[PDB]
Amino acid sequence: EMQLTPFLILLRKTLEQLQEKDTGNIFSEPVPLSEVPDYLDHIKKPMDFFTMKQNLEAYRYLNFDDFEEDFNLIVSNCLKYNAKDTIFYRAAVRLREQGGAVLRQARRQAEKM
Ligand SMILES: c1ccc(-c2ccncc2)cc1
Repeated sequence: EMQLTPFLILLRKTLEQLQEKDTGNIFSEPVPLSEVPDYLDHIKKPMDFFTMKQNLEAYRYLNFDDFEEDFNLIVSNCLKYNAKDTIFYRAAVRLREQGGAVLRQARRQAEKM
């Protein structure tokens, strides 16, 4: 129960803050199946920040949970596909940690709306 426009502005800013935590930009775009042809064998719903931006603008995020669910998919897909001893797996752990703080603050701002 709030205005749509300020909420989407908040999600756009939050998405930007999450992208800033991904300093290697390993989650900015979909995982390239050209270089990872087996990626879809067990990853049933790939996700990335560019796709999240498309979903945001397509009005697919009308509450904080749905936005946060796709961010969590970025993290969980990466933990699932990659071995624990890789840079990619550790990057997903770090994103989960740093992104979670971004999300908790942004959700507190949405709840004031
Ligand atoms: C090249 C680029 C990205 C990746 C990748 C990134 C994150 N999760 C799985 C694969 C692998 C090879």
